[PDB]
Amino acid sequence: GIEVLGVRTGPDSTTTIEAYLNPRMGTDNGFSQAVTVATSLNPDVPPKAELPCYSCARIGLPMLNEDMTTPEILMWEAVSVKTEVVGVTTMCNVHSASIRMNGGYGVGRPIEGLNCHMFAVGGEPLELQGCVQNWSTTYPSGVVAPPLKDAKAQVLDPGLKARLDKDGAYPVECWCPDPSRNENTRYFGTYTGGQQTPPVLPFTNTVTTVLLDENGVGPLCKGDGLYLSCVDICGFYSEQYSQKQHFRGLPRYFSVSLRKRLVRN
Amino acid sequence: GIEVLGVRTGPDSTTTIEAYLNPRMGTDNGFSQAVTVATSLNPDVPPKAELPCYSCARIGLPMLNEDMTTPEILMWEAVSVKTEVVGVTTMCNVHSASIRMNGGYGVGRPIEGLNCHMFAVGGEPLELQGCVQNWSTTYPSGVVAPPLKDAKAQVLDPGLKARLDKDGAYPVECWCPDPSRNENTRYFGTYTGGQQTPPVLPFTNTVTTVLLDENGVGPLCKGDGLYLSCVDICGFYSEQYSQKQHFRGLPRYFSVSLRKRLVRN
Amino acid sequence: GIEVLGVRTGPDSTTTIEAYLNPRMGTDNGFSQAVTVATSLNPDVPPKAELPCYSCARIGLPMLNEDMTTPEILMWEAVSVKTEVVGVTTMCNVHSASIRMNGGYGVGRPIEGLNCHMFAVGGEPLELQGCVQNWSTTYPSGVVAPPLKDAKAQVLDPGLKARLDKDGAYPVECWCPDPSRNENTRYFGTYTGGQQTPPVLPFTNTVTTVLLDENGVGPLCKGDGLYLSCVDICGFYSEQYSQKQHFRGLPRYFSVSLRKRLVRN
Amino acid sequence: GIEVLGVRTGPDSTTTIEAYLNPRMGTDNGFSQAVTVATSLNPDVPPKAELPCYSCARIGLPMLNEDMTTPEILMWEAVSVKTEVVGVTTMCNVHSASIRMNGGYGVGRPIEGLNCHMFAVGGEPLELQGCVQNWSTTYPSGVVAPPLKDAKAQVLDPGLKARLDKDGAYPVECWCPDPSRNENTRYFGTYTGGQQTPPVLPFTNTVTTVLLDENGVGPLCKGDGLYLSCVDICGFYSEQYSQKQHFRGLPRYFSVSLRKRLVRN
Amino acid sequence: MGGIEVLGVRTGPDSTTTIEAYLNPRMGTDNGFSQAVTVATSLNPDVPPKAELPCYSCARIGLPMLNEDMTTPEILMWEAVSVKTEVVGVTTMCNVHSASIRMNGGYGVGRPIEGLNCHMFAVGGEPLELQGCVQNWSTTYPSGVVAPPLKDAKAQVLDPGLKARLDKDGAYPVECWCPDPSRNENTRYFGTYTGGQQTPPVLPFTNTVTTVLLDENGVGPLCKGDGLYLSCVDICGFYSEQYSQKQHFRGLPRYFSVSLRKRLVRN
Ligand SMILES: CO[C@]1(C(=O)O)C[C@H](O)[C@@H](NC(C)=O)[C@H]([C@H](O)[C@H](O)CO)O1
Ligand SMILES: CO[C@]1(C(=O)O)C[C@H](O)[C@@H](NC(C)=O)[C@H]([C@H](O)[C@H](O)CO)O1
Ligand SMILES: CO[C@]1(C(=O)O)C[C@H](O)[C@@H](NC(C)=O)[C@H]([C@H](O)[C@H](O)CO)O1
Ligand SMILES: CO[C@]1(C(=O)O)C[C@H](O)[C@@H](NC(C)=O)[C@H]([C@H](O)[C@H](O)CO)O1
Ligand SMILES: CO[C@]1(C(=O)O)C[C@H](O)[C@@H](NC(C)=O)[C@H]([C@H](O)[C@H](O)CO)O1
Repeated sequence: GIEVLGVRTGPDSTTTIEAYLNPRMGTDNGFSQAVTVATSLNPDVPPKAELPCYSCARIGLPMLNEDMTTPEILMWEAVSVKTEVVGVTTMCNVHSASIRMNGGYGVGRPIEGLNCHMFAVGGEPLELQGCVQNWSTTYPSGVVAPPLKDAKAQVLDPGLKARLDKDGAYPVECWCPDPSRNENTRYFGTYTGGQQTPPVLPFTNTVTTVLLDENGVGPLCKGDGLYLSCVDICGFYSEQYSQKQHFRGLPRYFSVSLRKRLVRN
Repeated sequence: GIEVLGVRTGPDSTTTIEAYLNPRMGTDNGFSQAVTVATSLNPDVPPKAELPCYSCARIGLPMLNEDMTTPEILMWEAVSVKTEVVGVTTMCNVHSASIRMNGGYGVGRPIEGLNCHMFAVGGEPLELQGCVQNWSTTYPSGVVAPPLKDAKAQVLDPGLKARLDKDGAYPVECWCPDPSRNENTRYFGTYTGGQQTPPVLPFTNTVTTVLLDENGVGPLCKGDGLYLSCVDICGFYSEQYSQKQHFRGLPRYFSVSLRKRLVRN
Repeated sequence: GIEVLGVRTGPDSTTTIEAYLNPRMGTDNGFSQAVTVATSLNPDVPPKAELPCYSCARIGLPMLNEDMTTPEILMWEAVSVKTEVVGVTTMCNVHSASIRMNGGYGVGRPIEGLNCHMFAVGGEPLELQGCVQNWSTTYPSGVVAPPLKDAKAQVLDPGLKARLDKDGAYPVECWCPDPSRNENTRYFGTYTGGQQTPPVLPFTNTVTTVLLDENGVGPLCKGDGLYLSCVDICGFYSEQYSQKQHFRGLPRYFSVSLRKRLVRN
Repeated sequence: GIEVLGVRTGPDSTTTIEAYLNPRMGTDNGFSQAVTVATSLNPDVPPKAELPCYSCARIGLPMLNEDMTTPEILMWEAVSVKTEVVGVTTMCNVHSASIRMNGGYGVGRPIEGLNCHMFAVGGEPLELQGCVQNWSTTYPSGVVAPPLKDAKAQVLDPGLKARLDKDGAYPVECWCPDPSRNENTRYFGTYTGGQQTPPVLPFTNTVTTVLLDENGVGPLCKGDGLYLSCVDICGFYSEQYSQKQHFRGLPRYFSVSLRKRLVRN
Repeated sequence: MGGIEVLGVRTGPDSTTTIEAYLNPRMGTDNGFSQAVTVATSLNPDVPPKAELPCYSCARIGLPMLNEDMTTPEILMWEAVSVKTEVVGVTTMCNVHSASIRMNGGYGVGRPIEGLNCHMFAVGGEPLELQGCVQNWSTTYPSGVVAPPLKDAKAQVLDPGLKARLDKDGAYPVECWCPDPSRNENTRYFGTYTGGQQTPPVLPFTNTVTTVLLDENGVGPLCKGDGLYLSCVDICGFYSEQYSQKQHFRGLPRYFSVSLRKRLVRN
């Protein structure tokens, strides 16, 4: 929809935005509540404190357009991002009361099992497609879940759409980034499943992701807002005694480089 | 057989087609019926509801040639595709009545085990080669299976050919893309086997596959039809109580970029 | 010692050869006989029907030379190959009488365990080096095995050489491609071992292997013969009842692009 | 803060610094003390001898500026590094009193399990962010640990910062490289978790890491000091009898190439 | 290179040569396998027999003599430009019939060779330089191998006093020596370790892959005294005996094809 013109250069034509997003694993400090499992598909009633959710934030950018009626206006364009999962080294902890290896004689199992890592940078909220494993699930009060009127919600029902517009409220397991939308967002996601799978987590300050599309255009920040989204499920913590499991998530740092872009109003 | 001439440029000379294909795991909503296993190679009678099939669709394109008598005509040429498995994040669900880890105390096993992912874009139906694990298998009414007259069907019998011309009817286990044909289709497949293997599933809107061949020519859409095919087996769901297993499949999104191509009539 | 001159261009100066090789796992239709294991290194008597062998074929090429006595002649030069393992999707079969997962309640184990994949394209037979795990093995009548006079056959004995000159007769376990020869053949092999290892098998029609050497020269077809070789061990099938194991192999398709090359006679 | 001008070339304008850092696994000679595991999150009292720490060193460089009053001065600029984990081949040891495979009949388990590898090269101390798995942990006397006033220390609390300014004193599990700082340091880290995970360790003298940023500027050595940091946890040693586990770390070699850089004083 | 002033490449007829060689593995006995490996019950005494210790393979290949007169202000050296190297006998590990521990509770085939893998090759103009490092400083290394002195526990990490040259085939145990990254200016070495208990070996075999040996300045190893030095180890995992369940290291031979050219240097 937007006719993109030339990059605007000169003093104060570029800025770097730094932010971090703390994980929303179901409680505030990096872990879900002990996860409970239904004995059948119905009733299946996951409590809110047991459901990892997407993290998201809108960063206000410097105001560009005193007059919004001119035939051309300026927009902040996200050119590149350096992003880092913070606290990776915490998973070298094998002393804090996990299930012990070597039949109880060795160290605690580290955080391990399914991993799901996603970050997104856009000029508007991340657009979501609803999809669930079990259409009979009762999602709790306090989360935004797709309506579940029939089993088509287990595959692609094009009626089930949302915008990631609240931090710690959209459960990861019932929403994915919508590939049919997000023209103005770049999202990067990986899932590695299995039971006791080793997490593989890099940490470096040397890797830049370019956000420019095929035509050399980055996300354009509507209303001078930059939208950051992520989830970083790093696996499960097993309690030594109960052997109950908790989702473990880690915070994510973002450094986004932006430039002014002229567009046709 | 088609003499390919120059690309036709100018207004309305390009179009993007967006489509999704819901998985055909043997029932309509992402899962096979509980899979049964023969005690011997004969009789071996897999029910239709237990056999994953290829997904396919023909998308009608804008009509190009009201007059088909000219010495040159136009065909839509598929240049590139962005494709995404939708609902990957549903496999972060460990509460919906799966077999529990840590001897029954931990979370449910996630969907895991053998993965088979394929997508194809072509200007005609995907061409298939018949090949089976067990030539004594009785395939059910309601699926298209190769004739099984002898054990050569377990390897390459060049008599066993078909076109993927019906959605949810050609079982994955008795047909593969025919590498000896498919001049006018690009197909991309991976199988990762094993028992409890971690699924590894990316989800991003930043990856484009170019469909042009060695000569810079993409699939040419015969009769103004674009043909999309896929399968996305993501592993097995284990029922907590029975411990019976179901194939789990996920829907696939396609965005195909096309341009008009002049050809000799 | 062939002096290679210019490529011959013009009408009929290029051709594509298409062929498939059915696997030789010890019986004709993709599986070994149930594999037996010696209780000691001597006697160790593997039956022929239990020993996977290399597949190979010589393709006769079109007549190139109206005269063989001229100071220059033409040879077919193999420039590139597209090759595909056929029937990969058969390994989505979990119903055909394999050992059942989840303590007998789940699906059959898929084909899994050690994988060995090799293809070769040359202008003469693949040259082999003899090497065995157990020099005391008695190889059966009907296979070509290296002489085993001492334990040096377990490492590199340069006296143990052969040419791959018969389909389904040279066991994989006692011959490998000779890196000290094969000047006029390109071979590409991978072994992935272990007990229950997931097979990882791509299937696409989009990947070309270039056969040109450092000097831009492909294999030159001596006697107008193109030589194709492969093995594709995809793992073991376990019988549900006996729990005996069979090698499973899959057929391989080749499409080789050739051009006429002038050489000094 | 530093205005960077041209590279200074000519005789003695470049130097190579070679150094090694011995690992700090909790005792001096490559192993932690046998690791103990709390039965609950509180009390959780890891002894110092059981906590791997970062290695670090400041290397004095040739003094550049006898006169520090000129409008321009020289700084050593770190351009590239070759770095190697030393003693990788020690992990071919299966005789030194580890838990024996094949039910006690086979060789000892090699060093295996979680791996955490990081190296950093900078012109000042590595900047650290505090983050822990368990905010209730009591860190011992003799290590530098972040204050733990609340559970925010399990995620990102921006109040928890430090500089890596003492060798063998900053525990890996409560500090990570701060991605919001370290403008004048390059750090490269990988974590591979799990219980018995195979360590994958290259050793070659052929691989160079370039330390130049986006603008062609390497770390600038403040006070003519080069700062090297690392950790190389290679997994756990299991005692044959007790089955107690010890962290195993290996030393790291650095070769850093530097050049003189003019900067505005 | 080191103290050598390197001048131009010498071209023309006979200015290049290819050296082909193979090195048979030294797993502790001569024919690809260690003796059944024994394990100490404690760190002291820990007495691995020589027949149970994999060692590095190495060879010096004599090259065509270049300088009958060694008094000229410039002389020629053979320069190693590239290598094609292959582990030979990879396909032997498709053997599941030769008396290994049987899978499926005794009903299936024998376990293939599997477990820890350690692969290294080196090409140089002088012997590979080694750094001493051990897992257990209390180990008693046997007569007939060259092991570093073990005076204290620093030998478990980096003790810069513990240095050697790989100057004898089948004598330097892999587990107490690694390539010295602080030396080997005139050698390129390439090593990988993949550990674990029953880990799948992943072994390519192709004749299409060339490793370039030129450094940052376009200079390959220079063959001092017209000698080319080849080193390797290829531990492919363990063989388990069906009855005893004792384990043996399995190693495979390595083939080298090294391309060399004449290089002018200042004498
Ligand atoms: C007793 O109440 C709860 C609980 O444990 O907190 C409530 C919770 O909503 C429910 N969870 C789900 C996913 O349905 C859980 C299971 O039914 C039960 O643990 C199975 O044993 O029961
Ligand atoms: C009871 O009838 C069925 C079933 O359960 O649905 C019919 C089904 O066609 C058949 N499946 C196959 C692949 O042959 C199955 C097995 O023979 C049986 O489960 C083995 O125990 O039996
Ligand atoms: C009964 O005769 C056979 C068999 O089973 O067919 C013959 C076969 O040559 C032999 N296989 C090998 C590799 O030696 C096998 C085993 O010795 C036996 O199964 C051990 O239990 O015995
Ligand atoms: C007996 O004293 C100690 C020990 O073993 O040295 C003290 C040590 O601080 C403590 N470690 C931790 C991480 O808390 C440990 C465990 O509480 C105990 O081993 C559980 O059985 O007990
Ligand atoms: C009987 O003498 C030996 C043996 O078995 O050959 C000598 C050998 O040097 C020694 N190996 C090591 C690594 O120390 C071994 C073990 O001490 C013993 O097997 C423990 O069970 O004992």
